[PDB]
Amino acid sequence: SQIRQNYSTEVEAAVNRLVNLYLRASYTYLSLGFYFDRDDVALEGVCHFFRELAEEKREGAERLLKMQNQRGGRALFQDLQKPSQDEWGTTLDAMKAAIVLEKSLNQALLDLHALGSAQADPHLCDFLESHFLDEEVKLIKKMGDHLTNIQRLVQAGLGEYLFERLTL
Amino acid sequence: SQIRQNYSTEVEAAVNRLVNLYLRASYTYLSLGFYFDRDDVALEGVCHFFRELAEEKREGAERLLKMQNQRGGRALFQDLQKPSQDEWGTTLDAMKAAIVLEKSLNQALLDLHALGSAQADPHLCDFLESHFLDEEVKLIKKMGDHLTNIQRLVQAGLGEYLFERLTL
Amino acid sequence: SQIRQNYSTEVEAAVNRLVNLYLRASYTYLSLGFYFDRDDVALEGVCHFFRELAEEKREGAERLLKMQNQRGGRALFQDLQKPSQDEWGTTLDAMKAAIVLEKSLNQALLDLHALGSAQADPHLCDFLESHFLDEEVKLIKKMGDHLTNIQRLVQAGLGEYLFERLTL
Amino acid sequence: SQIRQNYSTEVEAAVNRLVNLYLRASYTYLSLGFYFDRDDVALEGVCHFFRELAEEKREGAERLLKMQNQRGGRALFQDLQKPSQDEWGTTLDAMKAAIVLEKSLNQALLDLHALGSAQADPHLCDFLESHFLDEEVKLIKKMGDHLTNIQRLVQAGLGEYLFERLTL
Amino acid sequence: SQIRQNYSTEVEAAVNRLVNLYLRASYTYLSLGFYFDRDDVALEGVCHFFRELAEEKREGAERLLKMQNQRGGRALFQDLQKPSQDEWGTTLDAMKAAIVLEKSLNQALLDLHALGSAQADPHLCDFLESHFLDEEVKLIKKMGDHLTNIQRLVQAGLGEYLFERLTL
Ligand SMILES: CCCCCCCCCCCCOS(=O)(=O)O
Ligand SMILES: CCCCCCCCCCCCOS(=O)(=O)O
Repeated sequence: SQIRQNYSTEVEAAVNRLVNLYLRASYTYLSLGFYFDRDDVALEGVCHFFRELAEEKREGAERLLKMQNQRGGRALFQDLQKPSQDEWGTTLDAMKAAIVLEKSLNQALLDLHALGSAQADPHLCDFLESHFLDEEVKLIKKMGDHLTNIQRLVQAGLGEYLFERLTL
Repeated sequence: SQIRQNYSTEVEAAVNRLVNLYLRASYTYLSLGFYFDRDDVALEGVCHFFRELAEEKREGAERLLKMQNQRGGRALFQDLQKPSQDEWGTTLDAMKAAIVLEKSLNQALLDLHALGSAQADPHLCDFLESHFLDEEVKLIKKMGDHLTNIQRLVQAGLGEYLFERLTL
Repeated sequence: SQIRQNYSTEVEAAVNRLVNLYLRASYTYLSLGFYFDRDDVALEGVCHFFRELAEEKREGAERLLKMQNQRGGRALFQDLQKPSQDEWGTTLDAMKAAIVLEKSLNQALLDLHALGSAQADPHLCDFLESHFLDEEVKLIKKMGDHLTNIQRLVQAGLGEYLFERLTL
Repeated sequence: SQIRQNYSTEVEAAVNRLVNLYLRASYTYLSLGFYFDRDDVALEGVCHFFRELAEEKREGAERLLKMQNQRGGRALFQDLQKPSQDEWGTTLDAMKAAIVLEKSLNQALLDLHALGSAQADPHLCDFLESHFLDEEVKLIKKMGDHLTNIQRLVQAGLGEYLFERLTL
Repeated sequence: SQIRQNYSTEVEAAVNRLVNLYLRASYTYLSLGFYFDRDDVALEGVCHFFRELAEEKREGAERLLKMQNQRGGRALFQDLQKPSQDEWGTTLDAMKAAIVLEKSLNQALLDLHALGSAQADPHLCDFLESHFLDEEVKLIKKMGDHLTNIQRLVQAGLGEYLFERLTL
């Protein structure tokens, strides 16, 4: 590419894998969101929480794709695997699966940052710090808070209703 | 009628029966609404939920009556039977009876649509789709959601209070 | 009822009968209104006059139902008989039937007031005076005025058109 | 056509015929409108009623033409026959001829819908329901109302003046 | 008195007794209100509910006093006995005592009305109907509603908190 400068093939490839990870995450949240929209689950605040995360993850993928092009790398898309579950259980189960998901994304961001540092790619480092690293830390903190409040509330049916009504 | 065109006697008659069904439903909701207004029941959000439905059902009847005249059919009114109950029990009992009621209305709409299709009456089909079919589906979904949340909340007294306060 | 005070069973029952009378009246006006909406009758001002009365009568029933609950009485609904006619003839015929109807309602209000006085129920008396007695007197006066103008106008077709156009 | 999908030659041709019918109708209303503008007829409200219908019918033709192109069909125009009359008599005569005209259009819409259903063309069905079927039913109802009021008014000269002044 | 007309000594005296009853009631509500303001009770919504009633009852006394002067009667004040309790227990206990109190006031209003009717004093009757009778009925209905919801909520501590938070 006429514009490519200091952009390793290793980072280029890892960025493509990270796009797949973010779209997979977006797909997982779409599934979570619509599960809580079922008439036999019916937790609107939980549905909205997860639908908003689906959107955030899709936007993360787009930011990575934009950056890939800015650096002269080439987007390569792969199949997107379906989410790990068809049904997501309680709000507690769902929030637990979500924090596991976010931790996996965070670890992928950290690995990518380590790769960038090894490749001496300061633009990539800045990119990850500016748009991802603190976003993830904040989100994981929030999910941790939610998990603590959910568990505090487990009269489990009553607790699930109240959390959705008064927190989400 | 000078204006009547492609409007079968079968549809005309079924429309009159459907008006009776909708007014009966409106009457049932009036009864439900005032039951929850009793000093010994006292659930204002439940009262309002049912009173609003009484109004919706009456408006459905008026829309059918207007349409009947538009097609050159003739409104024929019949006695309106009183609701199936004098007292409606808990919010749960009431919501259960309401979803049964809505399903019966929905089935009547579906039968009328099938009749219209058999009579090749596309204006009637459009009329039912535009003003009734999706309305019913949405309402039944909402009642299903409510039922799930109500059952989740059954400390039954506490649950009934909280649902009325925080959902209705 | 924990709140019931100075509210006789006789008044409670008569209030329930009066609700039935008001809903019957509302039903009668719904029928009148849609009759004048027929393409072969087509008197929009007459249709609107009666449709508005249907609404007023329904609201009267709701006021009675609200009052019943306020006093600790219990609403009991009964079958609603269909209106006395399927077709209502001329504006004159219709207005004549309407004033007969209103007189019957007025007489029921007067009987209820007499019952309340015999039961020494001053809250009921105030209720009837504030919300019904003068309303009826005013409405009956208006119908009387209309009847006089209608009869004055009977070239009967011309007269019916002009009354609907210039008065209603 | 590169875009044509599920659009039968039968429907394409019937749509072209329907365009001819709508333009013919527009032409008929133009003639009616200007007849009532004659100094020896002079009924401005009748003139305006028919001129507005001429415009509506032309717009119907344009909607059909637009739809034809959207589906990849090809507009084919044919000669437009002149209206059935040069002079249109009374408002009554004119309104009678208009309702006959609208019924013929309505029947053509119904036939086209039946053709679409036989050809399993759901886009065409939606198109007819959304833009034509209820429009026709409403218009025919209105003309029926007018006819009833006109006939009620037949002192025929006086009646024709009053209808034009107070209704149109 | 130069203005006194149709105002019996019996009514005059009963009006003075009723003023004492209303001020006693105001005093009782002042006590209730400040009890719920105690640091070891601490239910702000209950405190406010009763403090507002103290004000309403004082205003009732002033209206009676104004009316007494309007009729040419003479205000005579008597000692005001302290409330029946120093401490008022739970919200439930308090609301129960309040409805007993309101019923006693209502009965006094009814007795006064009966006296007025026996004395053929229509101004007094109008006065009681306009300013007191429906006010009492409404208040008693509300207290009945509250009692039902309170009892529904009795985890008694949790229930008392939730009622104060979500209803009062
Ligand atoms: C325009 C009034 C027509 C009423 C027709 C009479 C049927 C009564 C059915 C109950 C209506 C209950 O309606 S509601 O508005 O009170 O909920
Ligand atoms: C955009 C014009 C297309 C006209 C097509 C020519 C057909 C003429 C039919 C009369 C139109 C009468 O139309 S009107 O507007 O005068 O009432």
